Amino acid sequence: MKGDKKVIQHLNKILGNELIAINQYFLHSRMWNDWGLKRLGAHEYHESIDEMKHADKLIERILFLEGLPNLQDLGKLLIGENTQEMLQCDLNLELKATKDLREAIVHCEQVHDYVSRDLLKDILESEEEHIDYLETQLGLIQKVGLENYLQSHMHE
Amino acid sequence: MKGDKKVIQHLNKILGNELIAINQYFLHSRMWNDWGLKRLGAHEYHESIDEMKHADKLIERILFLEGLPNLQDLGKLLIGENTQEMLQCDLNLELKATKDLREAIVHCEQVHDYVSRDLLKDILESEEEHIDYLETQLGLIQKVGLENYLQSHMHE
Amino acid sequence: MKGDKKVIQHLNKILGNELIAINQYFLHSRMWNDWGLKRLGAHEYHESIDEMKHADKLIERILFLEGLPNLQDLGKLLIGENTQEMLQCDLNLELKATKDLREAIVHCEQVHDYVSRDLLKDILESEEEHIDYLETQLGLIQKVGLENYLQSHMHE
Amino acid sequence: MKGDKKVIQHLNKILGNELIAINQYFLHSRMWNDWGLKRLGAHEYHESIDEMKHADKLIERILFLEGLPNLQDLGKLLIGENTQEMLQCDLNLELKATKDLREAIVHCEQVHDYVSRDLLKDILESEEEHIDYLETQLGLIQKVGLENYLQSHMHE
Amino acid sequence: MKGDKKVIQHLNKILGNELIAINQYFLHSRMWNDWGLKRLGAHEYHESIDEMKHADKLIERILFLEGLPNLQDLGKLLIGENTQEMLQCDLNLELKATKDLREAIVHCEQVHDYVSRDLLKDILESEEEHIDYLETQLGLIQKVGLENYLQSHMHE
Amino acid sequence: MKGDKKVIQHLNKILGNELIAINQYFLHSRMWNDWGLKRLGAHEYHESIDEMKHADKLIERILFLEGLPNLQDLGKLLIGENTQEMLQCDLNLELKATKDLREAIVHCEQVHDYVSRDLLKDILESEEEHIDYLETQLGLIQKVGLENYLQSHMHE
Amino acid sequence: MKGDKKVIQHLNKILGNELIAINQYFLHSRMWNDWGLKRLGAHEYHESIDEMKHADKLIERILFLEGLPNLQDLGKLLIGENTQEMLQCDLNLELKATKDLREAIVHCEQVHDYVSRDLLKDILESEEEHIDYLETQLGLIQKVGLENYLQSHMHE
Ligand code: HEM
Ligand code: HEM
Ligand code: HEM
Ligand code: HEM
Ligand SMILES: [Fe+2]
Ligand SMILES: [Fe+2]
Ligand SMILES: [Fe+2]
Ligand SMILES: [Fe+2]
Ligand SMILES: [Fe+2]
Ligand SMILES: [Fe+2]
Ligand SMILES: [Fe+2]
Ligand SMILES: [Fe+2]
Ligand SMILES: [Fe+2]
Ligand SMILES: [Fe+2]
Ligand SMILES: [Fe+2]
Ligand SMILES: [Fe+2]
Ligand SMILES: [Fe+2]
Ligand SMILES: [Fe+2]
Ligand SMILES: [Fe+2]
Ligand SMILES: [Fe+2]
Ligand SMILES: [Fe+2]
Ligand SMILES: [Fe+2]
Ligand SMILES: [Fe+2]
Ligand SMILES: [Fe+2]
Ligand SMILES: [Fe+2]
Ligand SMILES: [Fe+2]
Ligand SMILES: [Fe+2]
Ligand SMILES: [Fe+2]
Ligand SMILES: [Fe+2]
Ligand SMILES: [Fe+2]
Ligand SMILES: [Fe+2]
Ligand SMILES: [Fe+2]
Ligand SMILES: [Fe+2]
Ligand SMILES: [Fe+2]
Ligand SMILES: [Fe+2]
Ligand SMILES: [Fe+2]
Ligand SMILES: [Fe+2]
Ligand SMILES: [Fe+2]
Ligand SMILES: [Fe+2]
Ligand SMILES: [Fe+2]
Ligand SMILES: [Fe+2]
Ligand SMILES: [Fe+2]
Ligand SMILES: [Fe+2]
Ligand SMILES: [Fe+2]
Ligand SMILES: [Fe+2]
Ligand SMILES: [Fe+2]
Ligand SMILES: [Fe+2]
Ligand SMILES: [K+]
Ligand SMILES: [K+]
Repeated sequence: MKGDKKVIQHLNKILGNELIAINQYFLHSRMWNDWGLKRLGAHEYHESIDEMKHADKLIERILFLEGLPNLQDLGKLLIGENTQEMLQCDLNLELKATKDLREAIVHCEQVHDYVSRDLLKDILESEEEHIDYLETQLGLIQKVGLENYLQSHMHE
Repeated sequence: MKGDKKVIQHLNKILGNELIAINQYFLHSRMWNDWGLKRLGAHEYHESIDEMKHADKLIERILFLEGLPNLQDLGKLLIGENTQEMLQCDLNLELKATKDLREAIVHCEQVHDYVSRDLLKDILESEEEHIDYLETQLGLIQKVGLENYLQSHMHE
Repeated sequence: MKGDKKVIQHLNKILGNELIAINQYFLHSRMWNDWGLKRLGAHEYHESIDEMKHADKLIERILFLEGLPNLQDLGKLLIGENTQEMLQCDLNLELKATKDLREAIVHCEQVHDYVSRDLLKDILESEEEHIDYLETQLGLIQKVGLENYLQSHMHE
Repeated sequence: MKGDKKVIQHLNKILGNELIAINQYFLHSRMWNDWGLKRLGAHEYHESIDEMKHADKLIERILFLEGLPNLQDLGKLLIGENTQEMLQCDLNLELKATKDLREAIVHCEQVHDYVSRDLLKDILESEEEHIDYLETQLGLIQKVGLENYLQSHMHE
Repeated sequence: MKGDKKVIQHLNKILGNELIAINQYFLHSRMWNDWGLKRLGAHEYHESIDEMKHADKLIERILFLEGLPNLQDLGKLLIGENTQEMLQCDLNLELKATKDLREAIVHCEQVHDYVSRDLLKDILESEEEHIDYLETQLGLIQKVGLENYLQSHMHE
Repeated sequence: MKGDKKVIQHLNKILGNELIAINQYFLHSRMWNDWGLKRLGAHEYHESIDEMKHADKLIERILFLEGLPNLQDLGKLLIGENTQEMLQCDLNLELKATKDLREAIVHCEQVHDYVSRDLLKDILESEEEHIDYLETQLGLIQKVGLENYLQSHMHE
Repeated sequence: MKGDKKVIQHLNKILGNELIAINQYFLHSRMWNDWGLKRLGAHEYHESIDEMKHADKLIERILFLEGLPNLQDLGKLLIGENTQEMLQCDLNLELKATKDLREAIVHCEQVHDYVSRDLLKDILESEEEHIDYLETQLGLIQKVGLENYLQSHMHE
């Protein structure tokens, strides 16, 4: 199905954010595992899988709209150096990514690509779940203190 | 365990090839799916999961040796335009990556990092399977013809 | 609950498209079964059932909005004479019908009938799947050849 | 049980044919597997196992009849270089070998070794099955064409 | 994948040892069974099957490296006349064969064929287990006496 | 099978390290259980069992190679008097042991005792997992504090 | 609970005997397995595990009584070089150990450490079962002869 060319540019920009998240979150997962924080590591692993599934859906939509998925260009990864930096780096990636999802949805609606909009709203639903998780961990660290927070995420 | 710095560079070089292969085979898988060659698509999908698992093991080894895994740098993806070309792009990438594996196994052996050698050998075993899959598909295309070959890979 | 008269006219227009498709896909399904192309016949039968379910949901929404569903006017059936034409005829109806879905969705949004919009988007999601199935078969005919394509769809 | 010295010699001649077939069919099996014709490789593998069981039964009868099984002397393996040649090589081996089985059955009759006759009759029953399979494949290559024939034996 | 010609010769040389061992051990096994030493016969059958599996893996690897497997040239079978002689002949063969396995491993390492080296290492692990079994039987014959040793292996 | 005399001396040296580890870790497990740190006690008991399995495999190998396992000469146990030091005592033992594993792997490689190298490489694989566990616990003590770390390991 | 200093010294003396027994019996079990006397090997492995359980219970008791388990000072292992002598080596070790158990039971009784007496009496119960097993095997060697006795313990 010939799809709108700016829609496809948008889809490819969102795809570009997923591929950053995939790699960013996977490395965070394995850093946590390596430091003995296996509960943070497991959860972060599943975040990474969600982003992999976002990427898949975008790639499949782009191809169906007869565009060319771009897996070549990869933005800056925000790799933190400690647990609090790492959650904040994820948050900042998410908030940026939702900005771009909103503008892409706006464009889909102008052009009447309601299916692409439905796809992008479903991803948006999921990134707002991620943001809620990230904000809440940053909040808990304040409430229970960093030492207690890490202790509670040592063991699954 | 403080690892040998050049061993870690080598591991990061291998990882860089895994990252190329992940994206390349994942896109090839989805192209085949989008064209209705679902059986090619499923097989290429599992090859990408395999490279995801290679990348995972490399990342965990680098962190154990106290290096920094590099997911930022992504080499060139060779995306073909038809089935013979996609298989040959995968083959070229695999053959190039076994060269890097062999040079890195040599160096692990020189510095007595036998466990890293074991991981690289197991990865190498899996890449020689991939090479065998790809060379065999290219051969079957010559023997049965491209149209029959694709016919046999439409339905899963 | 009293609906916007123009939303109801749109809904009746979409219904008119569904009723064409129902009869066209069902007749195509049975032509393919009669020619011994049973795997095409089975899939076309299921597409026909999908259109019946679209029609059903539209009829129910129209009665809820206190309009009169129009099952009396039946537009033009596009019956093909061979596999390639039948696929193309269906694809032509689907693209015609998706244009009417997008204009009816615009109107639903202008008058704030968001439940009718939800329904029409769900139907549109499924037509874009139908279009993908149909584009893809026509692409497979090109790639594997017509005789092979038909061979692969003789048997369930 | 002291067995007839020439019966024992006939049993070692059949044994020698079996040992040729074991190696010949097992190499053909693995060549077909290595080319991606797994349905031909698997069938040929089962033929090789049949030949192993023949050999086993002959070895056991020879030793019962107080002879010395000869596993030392190996005739010429006929190794084709493509599917048609491989099949014909196997058919040639089966035909030469039935001739030798008939001669041993004749001699077993004349000296009243009816139990060795029964064993050889059973092996011959199996060689005629192998012959029927080989001739039928070579005939199918004619009837459906070689590309199709190989297409139909890529997959299990 | 085109492999080192001299590695392939080494594999073919290991393969030639396997083919000796297969025949030598199958015959010894059937000899013990005919003499009513069924437990010796059963164990020796399983060693012969091991050698078959070794030969299989070597054939498949030669063919992937694009060499030609040599199943034609069968070396000297060393066949005993009594239990003590037969065990000692197997042992002589295993020790010769592991000398060739070590020389072939050395060569794989020199040319970086690490996967062939893993295969050979796995075969050698199994040959050392065979040597252990054989030296230990010859040991037990000395400790329990020949008649007791044979008595203990009449029944399975 | 007569083994190389220096290989056996090396295997006895590795074995002396295992015997130190068994005792040190077993006592450490029972100190922690006695202090009510059952989660540390239990994991340390399993570390001790791993060393018992290493000792076992080395003894079996030495005997196969016709050497004498030396279980008589017990090196210095490092028993701390508090949790952090006991973790550090175990880490220094592991780091000295791997020194000796690598030296011994190098000698097996020179004299072509590849099966012994395999066994030693597997043990090494397992000592690096031990080193990783120990390094990480000392790391968590800093990240979460000594009292939380102990708290987290009171209860199974 | 502060324990009596001589009781703890006695428990450490018993413990030193257990540690000798663990090693002597474990090596004996692995010599017999290596000679193909698996029924002796296996039973001796379980004797060794019994001593490991005795060592365990004594360590736990010493720690409860706030002493230091001495696992460092390993007495003389009696390793024979043949089956009869190994049985006799184990019997002399057991007979010397019970000497020390009785002396220690007497001291627990004088200082009213009744729970320690219980533990020591249970171990004693178990050493007399060991003495009974060992005495009986040396008796059967005379009654049935060395070669039959060994024959009977080749196979599980
Ligand atoms: C373009 C990038 C990627 C895409 C589109 C992608 C896609 C996927 C998908 C769809 C799955 C299966 C999810 C499921 O059904 O639960 C998966 C699994 C997985 N991926 Fe990725 N992935 C990508 C990159 C990566 C990277 C960079 C890594 C590691 C650094 C990775 C590691 C994994 C792992 C470990 C699994 C689990 C495999 C299993 O289930 O056994 N992936 N990926
Ligand atoms: C106003 C037009 C139609 C409507 C609204 C309609 C609706 C439906 C619905 C809702 C179903 C149930 C589907 C399921 O969930 O399994 C159904 C089944 C079916 N329809 Fe239709 N239909 C229409 C016209 C037709 C026509 C014209 C044909 C064939 C000439 C047809 C043939 C069938 C068949 C064979 C089934 C399956 C029967 C079964 O369930 O055993 N329908 N229809
Ligand atoms: C004297 C020559 C041989 C004899 C008498 C022989 C005999 C046998 C027998 C009796 C079996 C068990 C059949 C069954 O009941 O399933 C067997 C299995 C097998 N043989 Fe042979 N064989 C011979 C040569 C070979 C050779 C030369 C190869 C390979 C190059 C080979 C490969 C195999 C394999 C792979 C199996 C299957 C083993 C398994 O169960 O995984 N054999 N053989
Ligand atoms: C030469 C030294 C030793 C060797 C080779 C050895 C070997 C073994 C082996 C192979 C096992 C069973 C492993 C399994 O399959 O689960 C075992 C079990 C055990 N060992 Fe040792 N061991 C040694 C010394 C010790 C010592 C010194 C102690 C205590 C102070 C000890 C305490 C235990 C315990 C409690 C078990 C658990 C028994 C079971 O449930 O199977 N061991 N040993
Ligand atoms: Fe996402
Ligand atoms: Fe498409
Ligand atoms: Fe835009
Ligand atoms: Fe949706
Ligand atoms: Fe996200
Ligand atoms: Fe890889
Ligand atoms: Fe670490
Ligand atoms: Fe290097
Ligand atoms: Fe490994
Ligand atoms: Fe690969
Ligand atoms: Fe295939
Ligand atoms: Fe008809
Ligand atoms: Fe529809
Ligand atoms: Fe109503
Ligand atoms: Fe309108
Ligand atoms: Fe809805
Ligand atoms: Fe439709
Ligand atoms: Fe289809
Ligand atoms: Fe046969
Ligand atoms: Fe007989
Ligand atoms: Fe019969
Ligand atoms: Fe045959
Ligand atoms: Fe067939
Ligand atoms: Fe072998
Ligand atoms: Fe090949
Ligand atoms: Fe060489
Ligand atoms: Fe291997
Ligand atoms: Fe062997
Ligand atoms: Fe019997
Ligand atoms: Fe160890
Ligand atoms: Fe031995
Ligand atoms: Fe050395
Ligand atoms: Fe191993
Ligand atoms: Fe360790
Ligand atoms: Fe823990
Ligand atoms: Fe508690
Ligand atoms: Fe004891
Ligand atoms: Fe206490
Ligand atoms: Fe006393
Ligand atoms: Fe008691
Ligand atoms: Fe005892
Ligand atoms: Fe017994
Ligand atoms: Fe036995
Ligand atoms: K706390
Ligand atoms: K065809």
